[PDB]
Amino acid sequence: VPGMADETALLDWLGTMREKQPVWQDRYGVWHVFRHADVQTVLRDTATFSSDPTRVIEGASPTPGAIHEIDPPEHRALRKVVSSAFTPRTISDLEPRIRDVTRSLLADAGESFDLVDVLAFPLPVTIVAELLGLPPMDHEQFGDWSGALVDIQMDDPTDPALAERIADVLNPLTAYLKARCAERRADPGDDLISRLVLAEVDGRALDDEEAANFSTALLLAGHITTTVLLGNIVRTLDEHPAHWDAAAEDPGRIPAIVEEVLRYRPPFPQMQRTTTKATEVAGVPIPADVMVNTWVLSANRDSDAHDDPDRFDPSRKSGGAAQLSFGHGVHFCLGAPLARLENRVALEEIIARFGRLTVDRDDERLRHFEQIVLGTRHLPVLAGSSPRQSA
Ligand SMILES: CC[C@H]1OC(=O)[C@H](C)[C@@H](O[C@H]2C[C@@](C)(OC)[C@@H](O)[C@H](C)O2)[C@H](C)[C@@H](O[C@@H]2O[C@H](C)C[C@H](N(C)C)[C@H]2O)[C@](C)(O)C[C@@H](C)C(=O)[C@H](C)[C@@H](O)[C@H]1C
Ligand code: HEM
Repeated sequence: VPGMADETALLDWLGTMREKQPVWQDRYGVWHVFRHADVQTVLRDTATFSSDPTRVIEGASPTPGAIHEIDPPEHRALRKVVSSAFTPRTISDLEPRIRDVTRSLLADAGESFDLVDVLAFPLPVTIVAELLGLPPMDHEQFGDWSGALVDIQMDDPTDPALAERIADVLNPLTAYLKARCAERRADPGDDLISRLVLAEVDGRALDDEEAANFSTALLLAGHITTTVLLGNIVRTLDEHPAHWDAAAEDPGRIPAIVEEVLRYRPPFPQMQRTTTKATEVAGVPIPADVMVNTWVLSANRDSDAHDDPDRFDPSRKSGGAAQLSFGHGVHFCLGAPLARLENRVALEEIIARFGRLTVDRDDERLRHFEQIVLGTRHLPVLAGSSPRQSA
């Protein structure tokens, strides 16, 4: 399998798999699914395709409060704890603050800067920290913890030792959040941690383990992908720069750009399930108790789903609930309205200040993530025209 960092090679490979081997078993006994229709089938059928990886990891037991790894009927009660925090009306109230953070961060940039260090990292981490009621002094901790997680040594995703390694890398974060949970129990505010520690799920409060693990999932979910998307947006516009001008003339076009970048370059290009029973996808027999890898990236480029799938085209009618890059079915991204707002406001503010940004391809800081996510660790950019220029 080509690594994430060589996008062209990876896309080439996925394309031949869609044609020649749409359901593929790898050397670890992991089963890969490449076509859009088949990815939807898998994601919709939660009884057959569990979100709990521990089923196939010997020695590992389910992680209490890990919403992303919990199946119906328990899933719905846990999601109901936080879903009201994430409604479009409630999220829309965050626009002024998102814009204030973005504008201030960009105002001090200069005309040559790393988009990630300046804005794509600090914006989403501030917004999710503020959602969870955590302090600014803790942002650097979160970036260190997400970075280590993203670069964890990893090959066979069913290895018991990988599960232990993840646990160890996230131990400091979960411990920190456990302390913050105990703190909010005593002195609640109206942040997300307060809501989760005071909630009653199926007749009782979440225990300390559950609440910390749920907090951990919310924190990680809330920044890594948003950071990656913003980078992917600027990098994709740089490859199709006629769109900078069009968005400057009509900023109403920015949400369509955001949707099309999501399709074209999903931050999270693959997700795993486990089979609860013997099943078949596209007539290919898959046994019980194995791990399944759904390639969102391959689904998004499938010509049966999207005409001329390798063309970047904001005029595509796709988006909303049909945005596969936010998942599909019961686990569909709780943060979607928020991700969409942060990225809309970021691009508006970039265009307002600079008109356009050019990616500096000769700057050595430009490096792709090698695994797990689809994007760049840093994106050195050059300003088109900035308020700093003078006679
Ligand atoms: C809450 C929803 C979000 O969920 C999370 O953020 C979870 C808390 C992470 O779970 C962690 C921690 C733990 C203890 O869970 C209880 C563990 O049992 C699982 C397996 O790993 C998440 C799944 C991570 O992904 C996984 O990493 C692993 C290191 C490798 C996995 N694969 C490639 C094999 C990969 O699939 C990661 C990095 O955070 C993905 C991020 C960046 C992402 O793009 C998606 C969109 C993410 O935001 C949502 C999915
Ligand atoms: C552009 C950025 C984002 C992308 C691409 C993205 C993507 C995804 C995807 C693909 C899933 C489903 C994973 C699966 O089915 O296993 C998911 C779930 C989730 N996301 Fe997002 N996300 C983004 C931003 C956010 C933000 C800002 C938040 C706010 C905290 C958030 C919170 C969550 C939560 C809590 C879940 C779990 C939902 C559940 O399991 O019921 N995400 N996300």
